[PDB]
Amino acid sequence: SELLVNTKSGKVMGTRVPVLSSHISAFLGIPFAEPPVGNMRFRRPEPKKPWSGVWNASTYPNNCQQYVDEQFPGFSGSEMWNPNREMSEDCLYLNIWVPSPRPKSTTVMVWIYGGGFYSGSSTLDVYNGKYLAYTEEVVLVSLSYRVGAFGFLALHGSQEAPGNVGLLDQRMALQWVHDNIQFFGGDPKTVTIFGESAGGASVGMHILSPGSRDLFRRAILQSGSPNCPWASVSVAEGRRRAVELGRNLNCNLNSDEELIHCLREKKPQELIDVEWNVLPFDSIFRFSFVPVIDGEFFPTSLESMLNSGNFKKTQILLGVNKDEGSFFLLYGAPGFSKDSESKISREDFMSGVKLSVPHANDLGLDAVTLQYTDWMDDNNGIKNRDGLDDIVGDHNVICPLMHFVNKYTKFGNGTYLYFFNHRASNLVWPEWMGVIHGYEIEFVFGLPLVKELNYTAEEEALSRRIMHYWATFAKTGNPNEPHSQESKWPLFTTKEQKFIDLNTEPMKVHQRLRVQMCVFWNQFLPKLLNAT
Amino acid sequence: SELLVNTKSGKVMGTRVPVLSSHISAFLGIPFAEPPVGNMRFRRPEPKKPWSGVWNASTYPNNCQQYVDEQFPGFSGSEMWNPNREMSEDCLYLNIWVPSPRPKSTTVMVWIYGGGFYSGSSTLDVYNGKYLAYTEEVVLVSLSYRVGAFGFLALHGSQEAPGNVGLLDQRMALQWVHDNIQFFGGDPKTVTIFGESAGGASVGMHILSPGSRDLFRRAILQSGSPNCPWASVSVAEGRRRAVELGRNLNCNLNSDEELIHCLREKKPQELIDVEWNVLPFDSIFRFSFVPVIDGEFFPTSLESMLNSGNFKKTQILLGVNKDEGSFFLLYGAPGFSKDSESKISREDFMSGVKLSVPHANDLGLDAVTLQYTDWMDDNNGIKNRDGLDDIVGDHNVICPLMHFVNKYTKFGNGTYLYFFNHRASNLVWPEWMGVIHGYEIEFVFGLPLVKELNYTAEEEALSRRIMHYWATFAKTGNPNEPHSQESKWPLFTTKEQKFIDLNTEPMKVHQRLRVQMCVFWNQFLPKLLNAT
Repeated sequence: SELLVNTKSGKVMGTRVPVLSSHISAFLGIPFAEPPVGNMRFRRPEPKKPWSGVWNASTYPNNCQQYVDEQFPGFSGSEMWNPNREMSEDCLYLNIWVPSPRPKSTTVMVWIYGGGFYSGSSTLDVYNGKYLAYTEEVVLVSLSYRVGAFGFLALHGSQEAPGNVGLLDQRMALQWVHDNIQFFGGDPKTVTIFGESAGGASVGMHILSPGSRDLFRRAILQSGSPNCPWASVSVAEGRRRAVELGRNLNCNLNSDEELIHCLREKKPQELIDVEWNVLPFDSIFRFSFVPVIDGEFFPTSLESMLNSGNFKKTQILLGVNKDEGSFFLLYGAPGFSKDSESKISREDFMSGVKLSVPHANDLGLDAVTLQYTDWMDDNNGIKNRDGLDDIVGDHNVICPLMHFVNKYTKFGNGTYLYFFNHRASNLVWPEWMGVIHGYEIEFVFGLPLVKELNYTAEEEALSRRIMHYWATFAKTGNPNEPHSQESKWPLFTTKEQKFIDLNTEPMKVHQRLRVQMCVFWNQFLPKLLNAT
Repeated sequence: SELLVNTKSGKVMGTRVPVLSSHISAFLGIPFAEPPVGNMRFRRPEPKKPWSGVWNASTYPNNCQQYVDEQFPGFSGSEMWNPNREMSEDCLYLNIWVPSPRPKSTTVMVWIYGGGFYSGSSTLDVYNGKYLAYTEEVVLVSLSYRVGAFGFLALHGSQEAPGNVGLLDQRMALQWVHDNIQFFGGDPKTVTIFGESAGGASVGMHILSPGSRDLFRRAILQSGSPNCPWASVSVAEGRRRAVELGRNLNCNLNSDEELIHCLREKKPQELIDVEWNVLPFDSIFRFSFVPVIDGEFFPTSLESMLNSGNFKKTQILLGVNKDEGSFFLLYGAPGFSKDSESKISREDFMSGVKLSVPHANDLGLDAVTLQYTDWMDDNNGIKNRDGLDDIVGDHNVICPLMHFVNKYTKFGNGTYLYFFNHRASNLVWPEWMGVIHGYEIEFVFGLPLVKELNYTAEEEALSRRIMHYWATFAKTGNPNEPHSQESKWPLFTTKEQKFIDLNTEPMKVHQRLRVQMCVFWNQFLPKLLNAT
């Protein structure tokens, strides 16, 4: 039977699903690790024990325990990102969409969801792999991993909460794909991992971490890189936040054992209710429990790894969205509102700058303000709004990714860069937010191909192009069709630094994506803060 | 006799001179102080002793002892600024151009020449007051003052070389105009002092210094202000340079008396030959002996005087030239040449930046470089050239003058600002130099009205407009004709900050003259250098 598969962990029973008036197979909720509950909380994941009988993989699994956004009850715009299944600590499962008839040895794509390392689910509607698996004929896999304190509590030096266990979760899911995808028709020597936001940062971390390098062939990073100021902390800051977490729940703090044990007796929602109280500064775009430079998963500091070429050399395709920051300003900066043009005063502008660059002294805050202010029109509400929007995106997503791509390209075997600047016609968020963080995802998964979702004809065409780029790159290491007649996505080189825009207009090639600012955020400011 | 005048110092005999096919009276070389020679060198000036008989004032006086530019032998471009008379320490004289028939009580204009406080003469062809006195019917006076070590050697604490004696020279010339101009037809209660470069800086210093405030009514400042980074030094740096001067001439350095005496036995050219060896840094646009904040001429620091409103309140008219820096780059920065387009490499660019901001640490040099570089075209030879040109002008002339005008306007009784951006059609300097430092002078003195000099018709028209503005402002405190139909030069206010361009095109009003950079040079950089 096409829906029955015999893996090294036991038999699995999938289900048939309709897609664009056709059908493909889907194996939902396959376990890849033992449930990380009770004594296992905060602990490294263990391989799932083989099982007899047939595993029913016809329905989505639960979502990991996480913080749930309630800033806009009912609003589809924000609820489409919330967990759509019962949350549970028993969350380590993966999903597979296989073409029909079943392939013999085709290209594999493993998706890693984003969510600031504090949220995310593989089961969201925007992550339905059926459209992509169907249209491009690839085996699509979406894994899951623990988030928040459950996957990133770090008390370096102990084995009960070593840290980075959330990344080990992803690595284990990849280990399973490596050992079993052949039974689903996938080629294990041709797996491409791709993700967005924290997922894009995760993908870059597997490229850097020695223990993950051999588990995949290529990588796609969307709006996120391993060296983002929010994606990781020192073992010291990790320890500091873990303890403060314990202090908010009145736990015995005399020893790691004392603290960990107390945290293991707590109900999931009890740790989530106080999770945001441990941040060191009043800030925007910063999260409590994230990966930590421990000397294990990451041998040394990330910057020295990037300079010494200490990372997997292969091809990578990555890019960013035009307005990466508007989302975090809406939820956390004074002056912004979902229902207004949000014109910002000088007052709120400088107030927002303090929230965006939390680790900066006054001299630094002044440097940023000078770099993003037009003194010929300093009280222009729309210029201060977009200025604040650029700052948040540049510092948190764009400038950090450009530093990675430039460091990587010096040792890699091929880089392809894009700038996504098309605002979907059906977006429910206000206009001032522009091309929002995470909204290029829907084009990657092909949602525009389904009429009932209401996209335009040009938006459907754009989705097929992107899907064909991502898929063609996954298979060959180049997003372009060998002998095509279409426009060529030029390769990004240390010298030219070419990149393309991704929208519904005739492709255009550009150079040096936001260099002026990237030099400010990657060369000048760091130096300023270190001297002063 | 129209050419005979009886002043409080004695009788004076002038000469008749032709101008634009007419005639006016000229009294050249009238003494206003005793010759500052021998024991008087470096000493404060003394009033000239009255004389019997008639003083022959029909020929120009000598020029003060000074450094002479020989970088381009024969080249009119640079020699038109060199002394055109025998140099001598006996140099304190003034020149007066009086309309014919002699006025009864008309507006007076006293010109103070520029030259970095190390050069200058009242007798240059470009400073011939006859055209202006004739065309606008005003009494025109040009004074002289000691420059270089002769007028600025400063050994605070002693009375033999107190410092600022060069400024006291100007003040004395003004004292004479105040006590005697009435006998030449001038109104002593309506004297306007105006100058360019160091002369513009001098004018601003008389506005600040308590002892000079009552000697004039209004002031015009061209391309120079009292707070320019090159116009003054601390008593300590003054003392340091005076001593180093003595060390270059092998003088006994055990005491001020020892040093001063040794410097007084030296021939003029001996001090001039080593004058440039005392600068503290390898630099561009910096001079050895300049005014010093001594607590006498200047009560306190200049910045505190400007903030407390401690200065003469009146009307002022001032502005700058488009390309104030090209002249100092030509003579002192690697890469620039009089006979080439001078395209600058990245190498020379950063090299020039080090020479332009001599007192800056590496962090500061990097701030400037980032502020003036276009990272999308960083190896563009023409962009690095103009970038270096803007830096020198902004830091040395434009940003400092904007700080003054903004501080002054808060307490003054009327400010008028201009931006001169017309390059004369007969300039002998290369094109890359643009609207050069000091070339607005020729329009102020009316040289374009004389056919044989070869200006265009629009350039002659521009000269009459400027002459009428300067003269109409000198008489009324407003450059505009009461009920004219022409375009109005709007008043500069703290709020709007309006200013006009000065060229051969239909007047246009603008706002916030180079604010972006002025905020960098007046607010950010100072702060950066002080924190680091």
